[PDB]
Amino acid sequence: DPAGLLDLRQGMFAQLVAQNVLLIDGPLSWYSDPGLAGVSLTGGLSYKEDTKELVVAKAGVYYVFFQMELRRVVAGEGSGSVSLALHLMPAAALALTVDLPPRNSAFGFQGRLLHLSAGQRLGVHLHTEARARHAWQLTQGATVLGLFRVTPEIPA
Amino acid sequence: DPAGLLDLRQGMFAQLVAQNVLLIDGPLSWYSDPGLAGVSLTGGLSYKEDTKELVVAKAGVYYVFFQMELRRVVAGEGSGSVSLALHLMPAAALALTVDLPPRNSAFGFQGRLLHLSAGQRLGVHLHTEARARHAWQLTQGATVLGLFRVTPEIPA
Amino acid sequence: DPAGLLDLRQGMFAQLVAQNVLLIDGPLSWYSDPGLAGVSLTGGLSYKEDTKELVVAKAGVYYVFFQMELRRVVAGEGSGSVSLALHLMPAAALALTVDLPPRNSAFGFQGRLLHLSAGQRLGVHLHTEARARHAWQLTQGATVLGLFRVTPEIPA
Repeated sequence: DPAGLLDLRQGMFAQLVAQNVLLIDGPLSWYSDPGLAGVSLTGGLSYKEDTKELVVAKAGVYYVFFQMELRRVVAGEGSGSVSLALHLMPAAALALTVDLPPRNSAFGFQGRLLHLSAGQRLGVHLHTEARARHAWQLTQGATVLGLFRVTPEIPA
Repeated sequence: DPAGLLDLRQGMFAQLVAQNVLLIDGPLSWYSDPGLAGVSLTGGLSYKEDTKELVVAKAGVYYVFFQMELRRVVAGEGSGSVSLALHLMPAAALALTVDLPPRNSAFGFQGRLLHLSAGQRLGVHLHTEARARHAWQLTQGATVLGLFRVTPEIPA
Repeated sequence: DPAGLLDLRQGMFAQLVAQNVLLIDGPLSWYSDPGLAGVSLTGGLSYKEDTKELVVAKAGVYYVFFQMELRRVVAGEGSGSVSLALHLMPAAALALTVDLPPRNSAFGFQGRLLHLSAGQRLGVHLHTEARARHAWQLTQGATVLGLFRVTPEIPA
């Protein structure tokens, strides 16, 4: 199973940083950075090993957010939009679109409450087009997926 | 006074579990489970003693949520909706409705910020109809009322 | 630099209490009260020294809220609305309006997620009109500006 495991108790928080910098269509690759607050990814992944798939171990409602920072690396060029979408695997649960000015930075954040069943597999896909992809990149280390568990277990 | 007391400091959290399993119209009965995170109910109630009335001791804004899980216990039967509504005692402050498929589970969550005055009495009423009530039940221990205090006292 | 400094780590919280009681148009004056939860204002301000300007040291998304409590001090008089608006210095990021009955109390709360860049200067302006200003006041110590940092730094 290539996925990392997120096992959160109520009131506990985890965040994942995207390895990607190029705006390439498809699943982002995530890792846990122990220098950041929160619980680490589990299920057999090594220290800072990145994965495109995540499994949420506990059923619950989670506040889930995306943050994305972009920057224009090719002077005088690029425009369009860049989107992220969280997909339940195997419509988007949570989506974030950020517009790029033809300022040389762009930023977006979006979160929401999501119900996630035990064992729920998750992926995040990025989409943009050629004009943006050829001139802009993700700022390194600033694309983050956050999860906060709101709800409890059933009493023993 | 039959009510349990919720005395929360800023930044502190309490949750109550519903004793009910039958979908009967009227006030739900709540207790604090010490095996769950958060502050316990106070004001003279015994260990896991349930109550239909709650009094919030401190004036403030609280994030308040309901969670409800239901399950079809009579094979091949039941449909409709089930509602919860928080009432200020003695319009609903917070309401949650969940639709039941004619899957054998249903789930809902709703929260919101509420201003609650010192001493504010609270009850939660459940409503549904015969068809749902005769075939579905609350999953045991998964109906929860959560309160999180956002705001502070006046400085001394 | 007359501003107080807010230097918050991820997951950390700070709140400021307004010194003002009169409903006078213009910037409110804020101080940190160590008797309240959260991180203190920094940047050279003394113990409970109040300031009209705040600088947020770390770039991030913050949940920011205003709370305001008002009370009718002149019996049988006053009506209108009172507004607060957070301004990025040097449209309003966050705004709260509270209506005053011609009950002798009024209350409002509003919060929202805001993206704040490193070094972002902030002020809060109050507005009302003569009729309200001549009969109502801010309850002392109950006007609060809260900030909670949601997002992380870039990994080292």
